Amino acid sequence: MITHFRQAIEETLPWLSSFGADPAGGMTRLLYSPEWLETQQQFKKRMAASGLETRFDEVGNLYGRLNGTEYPQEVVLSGSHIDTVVNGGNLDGQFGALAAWLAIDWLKTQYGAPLRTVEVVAMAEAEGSRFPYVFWGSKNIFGLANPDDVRNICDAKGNSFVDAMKACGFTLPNAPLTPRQDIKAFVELHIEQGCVLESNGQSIGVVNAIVGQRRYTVTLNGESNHAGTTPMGYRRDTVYAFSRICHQSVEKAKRMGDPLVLTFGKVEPRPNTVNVVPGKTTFTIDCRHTDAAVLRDFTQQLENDMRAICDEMDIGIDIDLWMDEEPVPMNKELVATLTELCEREKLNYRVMHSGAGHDAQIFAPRVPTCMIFIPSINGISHNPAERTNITDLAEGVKTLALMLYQLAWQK
Amino acid sequence: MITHFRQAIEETLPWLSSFGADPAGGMTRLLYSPEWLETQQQFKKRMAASGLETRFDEVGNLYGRLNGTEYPQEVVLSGSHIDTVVNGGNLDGQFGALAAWLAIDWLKTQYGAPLRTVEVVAMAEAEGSRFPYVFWGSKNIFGLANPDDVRNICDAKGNSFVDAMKACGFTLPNAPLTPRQDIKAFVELHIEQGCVLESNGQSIGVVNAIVGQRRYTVTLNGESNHAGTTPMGYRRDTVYAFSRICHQSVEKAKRMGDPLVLTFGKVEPRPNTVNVVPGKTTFTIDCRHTDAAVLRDFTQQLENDMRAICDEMDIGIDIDLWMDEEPVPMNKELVATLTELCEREKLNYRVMHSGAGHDAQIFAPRVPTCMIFIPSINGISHNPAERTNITDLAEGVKTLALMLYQLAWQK
Ligand SMILES: NC(=O)NC(NC(N)=O)C(=O)[O-]
Ligand SMILES: NC(=O)NC(NC(N)=O)C(=O)[O-]
Ligand SMILES: [Mn+2]
Ligand SMILES: [Mn+2]
Repeated sequence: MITHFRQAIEETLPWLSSFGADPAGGMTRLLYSPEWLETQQQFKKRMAASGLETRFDEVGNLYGRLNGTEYPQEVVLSGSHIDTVVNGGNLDGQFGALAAWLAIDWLKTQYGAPLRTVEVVAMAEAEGSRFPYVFWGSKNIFGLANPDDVRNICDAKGNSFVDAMKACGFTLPNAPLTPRQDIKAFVELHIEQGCVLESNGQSIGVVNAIVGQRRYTVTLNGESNHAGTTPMGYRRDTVYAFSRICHQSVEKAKRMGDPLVLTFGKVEPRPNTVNVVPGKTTFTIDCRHTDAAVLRDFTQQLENDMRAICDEMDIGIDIDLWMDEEPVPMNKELVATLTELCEREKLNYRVMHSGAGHDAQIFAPRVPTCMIFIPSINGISHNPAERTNITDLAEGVKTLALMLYQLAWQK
Repeated sequence: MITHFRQAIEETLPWLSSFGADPAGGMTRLLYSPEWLETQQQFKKRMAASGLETRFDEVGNLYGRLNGTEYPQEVVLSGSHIDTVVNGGNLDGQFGALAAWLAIDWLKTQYGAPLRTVEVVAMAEAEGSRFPYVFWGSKNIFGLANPDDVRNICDAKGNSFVDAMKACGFTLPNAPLTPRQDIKAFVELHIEQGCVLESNGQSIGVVNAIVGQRRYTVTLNGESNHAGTTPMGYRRDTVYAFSRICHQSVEKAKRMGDPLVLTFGKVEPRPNTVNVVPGKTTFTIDCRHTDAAVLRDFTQQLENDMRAICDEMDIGIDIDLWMDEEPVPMNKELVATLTELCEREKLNYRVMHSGAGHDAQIFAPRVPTCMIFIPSINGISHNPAERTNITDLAEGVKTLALMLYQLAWQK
């Protein structure tokens, strides 16, 4: 069975990874890009060929469905996001969608139709890496996505959300969607992304909680001027202002210690020229913690700090909080069932939280959910070198299969 | 004379400014761009039509020639650069080329052919705004440019110098050019760019020196990784490193005080995504001073500081000094002539240095050269709001005309 999944992964992973392969390294498959569309089209086609009933929903989440014999109205769901960051790896997101499909297909062949319906899902986006919105895919599954929040947003190159979506053959809905009521449980297999499993020698992570997370886009407005003729004390330099903000804030975060993390990942000065004092800089903030209050208090302090610096420098600031998620626990009963499985199968597991966000955190408050981690070598992710031992991946798909067996082929 | 020049400027300025007009603001006419080409062609056309014999040299420097009746082998040269920064104003560079033409045209119709030959020049580039090379135009006039230095460089978008240059109709020389020997004097009219003239209430700047200037491209290499799962202590974050460098260095520059200027105008993190610790940042440094030793000492200290910071952070650093120009004085005899001219005309002038770089600084060590400044309102330059009162502009052209009258219509 490990042998089967190994083979299946070796067969399909390289194939799936070709759609959105970036010449500059790794994967770049952003929400509603042509690469995004082609991935979902091809993936759909392969699931169909395997005998699954396939569909898009109104926003382009992809489903492969195998109907239940005794409770067709109850759905056990598994999968993950297909989107990536820029120059990402080929496991983050897509592996969990691929795995759910491989698990289901194998269960189908070994044990025939399930008692209750099982679905593979490949969700539209969870990376929040193209537009200033996150979890467009999963939020729509539960009608949590307000179309007003994306009707007026663009990517870095000025393409509107609405246009890109339409280019992929989807129409922005007029109002939030009807939330699904038929889901009994959701199970997301995913690479750990950090090195907790690898450094402690363990093979499977049983996730019991996911971190809280804020993302900001901040815009500094100063004055563009000549690099040579503008005396230093007359300047309104947005890159200098940005640097004080970044330097001071990272310093503060380092004093708070783990698990506070703080990242200034994207910086865009304008006009971005060697001999021009930059009169505008737009940058992002990503900040996370296991505790909601710590995350709130720390980030609010950061907002005050930024306003203080800017005010002192006579520079305009616009602070745009576009992701604000509470930490969420996984379902206790499902976490026990998973732990019990690991004990029974004699798996070398650990119980741990996720430092990454996942569609699972959107699911959790609405339907019973849990996550299975497998290791990430060197704790490298969002980097083309992201990789995992093939037997570890297979062990993950096996563990996923057994969980889905319990949940859908048993009453 | 003033009214003629006011009208001449009001006619030709919006015309010349239409080539390279950037919809997003101001002017964007970079070396060897389509806008660059059109500008040079259109200017060449109008000059020829006004009765000047025009040529391009091997690199796209544009000349408008009026031959001299008694010493045709002696050339009095005037003009400036036609390129711009990104979203620049419409006076920097082009106004002095425009003025030279307007002045020679007017002198020609009032006093006929000059004794010596006079030429307008519109030089290819002095902004160093597109490729990592500066003064490609004026350096080639004197055979100072090594073709090897540009053969393998590219713009930010990956366009090679050689391809851009070929696309414009010019062939990269196999070796350094033969310097012109026939130039007797160079006069460059130009806006001040700073606010010295405006704030002291004067109308004409008699430039006696130009600053030294260094430009670096610095490349930091760390490791891209996941914003959430990578603990702070395990990071090699290049934006954080950059920000430490920029913050500290600007602080030191302020401690040195005027005339030291230091600018970090361009920053390019990779992959530049909100939830990715950026594993690479490329940024520029622009640093200038009136004194060669101060500039050298400060920037070398900056080089040590950056190395120290990066060694401490385990981040690789590459430092590429691509412009290293000494400060240079204008010709004593010409400055005196220009000063004496201002005295006789009772122009409210002052003697000052230029904090900006100019083709005149490349000319100076080879031919007698001087510059004339006119005010810049609010000391705004390298910014679409770059403006100078029309009478000041007229007054500068007038001054240039008189200066050229003495140099060329007199023995
Ligand atoms: N599994 C992920 O990489 N998720 C990413 N996306 C969200 N929404 O968290 C991230 O940055 O952690
Ligand atoms: N007149 C200019 O703006 N020149 C520019 N160009 C050079 N080479 O200095 C600059 O940055 O100052
Ligand atoms: Mn990710
Ligand atoms: Mn300039």
